[PDB]
Amino acid sequence: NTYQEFTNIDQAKAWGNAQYKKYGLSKSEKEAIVSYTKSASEINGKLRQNKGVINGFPSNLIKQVELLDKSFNKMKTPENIMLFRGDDPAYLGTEFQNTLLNSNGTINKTAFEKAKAKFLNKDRLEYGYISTSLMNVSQFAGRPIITKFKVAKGSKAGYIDPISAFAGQLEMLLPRHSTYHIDDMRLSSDGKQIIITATMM
Repeated sequence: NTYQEFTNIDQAKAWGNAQYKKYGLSKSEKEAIVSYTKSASEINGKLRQNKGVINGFPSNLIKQVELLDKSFNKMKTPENIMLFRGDDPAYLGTEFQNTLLNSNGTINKTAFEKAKAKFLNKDRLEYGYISTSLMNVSQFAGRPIITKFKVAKGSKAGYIDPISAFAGQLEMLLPRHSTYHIDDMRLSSDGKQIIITATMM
């Protein structure tokens, strides 16, 4: 199957804005999504720390998590689509935090091989929500790891950009507790990034 890759910002914004108009998110769901864009590091951190169990969270955060989860009943992609994410070295593991990059900002080729052994052709489970973009935006251009997610028609996926507190990210949110499979891992032309291709489940 083939996955729509947006190659133009205006095309992407237009498609996304059209999807957002159809969602019919409630007042509470919108409020929860706005807050997510302000506090995503905290929310996703707590979900990872607790392996998806929200029972011990403060009551306002439980409600927020439930409203985000519920939002995806209304937010599905109408087609196969490619989504993009940038990540820092710790995404690969604690062992990559101060080893993935040499002093030139170029990927250490030995660390790259270890990352390939750890992850290539394997599934990964993410306890947090996954913030992505419809394109490889300049925002995460400093980042050493770029992942391209292949997300199938009908999958839970929401263009939340219109109500995000921040600009320029063409942001598509994926639900928490998602699994994806790493199909391909390779160094970029200039050796400064690892490009990962993954299929969302």
